[PDB]
Amino acid sequence: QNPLDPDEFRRQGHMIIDFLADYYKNVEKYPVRSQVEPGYLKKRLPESAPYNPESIETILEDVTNDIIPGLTHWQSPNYFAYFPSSGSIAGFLGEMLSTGFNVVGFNWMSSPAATELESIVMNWLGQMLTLPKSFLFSSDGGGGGVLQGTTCEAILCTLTAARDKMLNKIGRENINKLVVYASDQTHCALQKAAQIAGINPKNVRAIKTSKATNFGLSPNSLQSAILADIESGLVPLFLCATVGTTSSTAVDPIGPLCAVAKLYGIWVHIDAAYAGSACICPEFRHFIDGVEDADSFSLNAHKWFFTTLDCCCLWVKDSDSLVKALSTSPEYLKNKQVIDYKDWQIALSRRFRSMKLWLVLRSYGVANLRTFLRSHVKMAKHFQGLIGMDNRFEIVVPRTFAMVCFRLKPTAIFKQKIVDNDYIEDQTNEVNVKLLESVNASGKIYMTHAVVGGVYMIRFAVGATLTEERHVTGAWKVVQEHTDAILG
Amino acid sequence: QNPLDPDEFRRQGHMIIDFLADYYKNVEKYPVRSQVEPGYLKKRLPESAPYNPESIETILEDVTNDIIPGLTHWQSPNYFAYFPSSGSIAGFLGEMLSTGFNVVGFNWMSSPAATELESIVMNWLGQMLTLPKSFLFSSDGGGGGVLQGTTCEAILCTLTAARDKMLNKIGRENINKLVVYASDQTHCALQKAAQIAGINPKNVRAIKTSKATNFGLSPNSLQSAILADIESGLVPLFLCATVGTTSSTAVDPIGPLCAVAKLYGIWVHIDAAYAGSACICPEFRHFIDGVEDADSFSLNAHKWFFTTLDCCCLWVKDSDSLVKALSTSPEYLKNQVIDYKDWQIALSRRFRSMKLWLVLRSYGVANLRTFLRSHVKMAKHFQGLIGMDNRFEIVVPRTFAMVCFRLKPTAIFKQKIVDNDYIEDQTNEVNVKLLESVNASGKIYMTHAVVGGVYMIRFAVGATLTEERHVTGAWKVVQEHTDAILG
Ligand SMILES: Cc1ncc(COP(=O)(O)O)c(CN[C@@H](Cc2ccc(O)cc2)C(=O)O)c1O
Ligand SMILES: N[C@@H](Cc1ccc(O)cc1)C(=O)O
Repeated sequence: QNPLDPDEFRRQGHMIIDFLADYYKNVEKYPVRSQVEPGYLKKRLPESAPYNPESIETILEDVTNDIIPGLTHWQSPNYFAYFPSSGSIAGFLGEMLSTGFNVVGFNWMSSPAATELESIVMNWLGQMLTLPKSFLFSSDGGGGGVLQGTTCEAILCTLTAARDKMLNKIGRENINKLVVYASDQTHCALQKAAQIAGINPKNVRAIKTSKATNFGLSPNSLQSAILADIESGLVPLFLCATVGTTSSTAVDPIGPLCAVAKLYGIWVHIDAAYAGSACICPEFRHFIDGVEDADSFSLNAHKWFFTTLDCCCLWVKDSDSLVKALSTSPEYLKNKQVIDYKDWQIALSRRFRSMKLWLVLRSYGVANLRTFLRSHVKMAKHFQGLIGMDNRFEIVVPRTFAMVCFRLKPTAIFKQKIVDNDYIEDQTNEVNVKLLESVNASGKIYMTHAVVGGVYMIRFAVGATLTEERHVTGAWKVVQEHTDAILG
Repeated sequence: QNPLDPDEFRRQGHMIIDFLADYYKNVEKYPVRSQVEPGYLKKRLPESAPYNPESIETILEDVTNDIIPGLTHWQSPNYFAYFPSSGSIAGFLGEMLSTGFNVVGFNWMSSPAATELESIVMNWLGQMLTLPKSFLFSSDGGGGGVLQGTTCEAILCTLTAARDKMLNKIGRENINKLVVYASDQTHCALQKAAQIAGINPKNVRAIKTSKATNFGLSPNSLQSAILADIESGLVPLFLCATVGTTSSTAVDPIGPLCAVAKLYGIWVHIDAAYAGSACICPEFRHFIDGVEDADSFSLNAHKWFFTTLDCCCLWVKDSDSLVKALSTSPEYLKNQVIDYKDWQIALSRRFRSMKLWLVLRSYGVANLRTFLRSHVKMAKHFQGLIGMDNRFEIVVPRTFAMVCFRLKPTAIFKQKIVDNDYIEDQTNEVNVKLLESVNASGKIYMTHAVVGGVYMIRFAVGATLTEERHVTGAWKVVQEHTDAILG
């Protein structure tokens, strides 16, 4: 009858829960990387909507037969690609409570709980991160934090804030002279955000890094680029320093970076999308030292903090700049020192995201969360040791968190006393391409690659919530079998 | 043990299904608009995270005692504020499946099903809307559609596409001469997009509208604006025409607006966030006549299409512009298909096509039409109830399922004098009092609008749980509070 019948809700919801419990019980059974051909689904499904209803049972049969073959199982214990899609029972339950309530929190009045819980919970997490008080919500009133969907949106919001702060002082006609700084390892979330914000594409500086800094941004290189831009009559605006780059999880030195930036009034945003969460543990916190000298800081709680997709956390030292850049107060939504979160982000409508984070924190506790992260790190260390037992491979850059970067060495295919050169390195790159593709095609595990300084290398990024030690051991076994077979 | 243990997952998920089923069974009892004081919740929760774990039973108890009181119940059958937060069992189940797979679909490779099902379902819905083929996916590989979070994101995307397509021709130094046209009813989501995209604030025209066109944008006003801007040496760029404005669900006339725009190469985006869904019914398709002469089209399926929050559908005639303005080619995501990362803002995508797929499959075209028609019918009934009471008037015509009404000036002025500014101000104050009294009762919730100076009350009916009796009881509450204010 009604699409929100409570009893039908109970029934079908129980059905879907059983379905997902089965899926988690069975996921290790599928090939990690989808093995379908492009366009398979367009062929297997109808071309128009149904006129009459269809049973939920039918739709679930179709989910099993048609959808799942087309999934890359990010939550498989044998998923090691990109960065983890960190999920959890608590995260799922928080998402489902938010979707059940289905409220729209664009201002305080549309649901006081959404806004106030988000404030409380961001303070919680930021305190766990031991962020400086200048970034948290002061009860005596400055700083503050907000939940957004993605890192790209957080960078876009802080970039727009910086842009408007500067152009209000010097005049919009300088918009095409504004310069954004990052490293050549910096995630594309930055150049996309710069494009959308109207920064001229000639003024996004991907500063060159090298093995001498383990591909972190050199402060001397940043200062040279800044001085060149000043000499050309341009306007330095924004630096995006990164903790845990996508390629090799390199780590930028935030302290000296901000020290250079303050010399020129540059806004500094800290992209710690993946690695940020590890900083709740005392032994990892040093990676974000100097954050106190930066202007904004973000992490992706869905990459390594079990929330489920999606939940990016953005803390700012000067929330008024966010608000001023993004604010619009029409009359339909005006109908007191409250927070209107629509003025902190892109979207007007907002999802009750604080629920996921709240439920994760409460269900597991700081101790168990730290244990989870340390489990991932210990598994990565174990993988690196296994590699250390095979002189055919090397570690290309130091393991900073739970990602290991490795490759077959040149001496694994060139049995000669010849000095390295470009051709030898290219052929080594080729055999590593071949090895990774063979492994992925097996379907037993899934890893992605990255090129740093011309060296092509394989990333083992362990963090899937279901992963256990045996999956690490088995993954190494698979790499070794495919190595043996490729090298005869 | 494991934070994703399947047994514990099954147990706590069943518990949560039951908790939410009880919520829907009992939601009618809470005051619709939240009644808590600002700062209420901080007082009740700890100021730091817990070091030890906490039972899900305890968390659920805290949700009942601490969270729900701070909710404004968008899904109460007596909620008629803003526009509906339209949901359904099917949408909830689609979101469940999405979150349970928890896959990121920035690549096709990162989960072909996400990408392909999104394309298929956008075709389905565009076909139900009778969108021109120029807006849908060619089976042979022209146009196409993408799911997103909000209408603001859709407008930001199309505006970025138009901006970059223009500046690629004339040079980025002209960014400060690009003009964006809208009506003075146009949702602020457009002004925000213009600010973000670098459009100069002096160059967003909020063209004035009057009761003469029921506050729809007039082609002659738009053309005067565009000509004046051309005379100033500015560069007209982008028009946002709205079908179903927030304030009074006015309807800009897409046809002649596009005819004016095409004379100047202006990109036309059709914002149909709320009313767009209604066009899956034949009798409503006329509201988007001339969409074929436009450049992009969007609606919010979470407003009037039962998907759950959130889902905004955006179609375009030229996806190449979208991709060329939003494209990035990075080395970390490679080793002919759609890569939707180049169609929207973020790299990460939610498996959003599952919500829409489940809604369409679970209900059907016929039943969805009947749902929307029921909302429209309840709105007609509320309008007739108003008609039975000569203290009230209908300020503008009902286009969809929202009725805009007010206490007439003759309800508070016995005098037989010609209307003037003071009388209208006092009538506004009376209607303010009426709306705030109604809303503070907690029994129902409506929001206000101001069109051409006149302050009026919106009855926007479309919550999934609303029945005829809720409409009737809403009118009873309005009349009781009116008598209490007058006699
Ligand atoms: C014409 C138009 N465009 C856009 C929007 C909203 O754009 P976003 O996707 O960025 O949110 C609205 C509704 N605006 C109201 C009403 C509303 C009602 C229900 C919802 O689920 C969402 C919004 C509001 O957001 O305040 C609108 O009427
Ligand atoms: N953004 C990540 C992919 C990713 C996103 C979200 C996740 O939860 C996990 C991984 C990348 O570029 O590699």
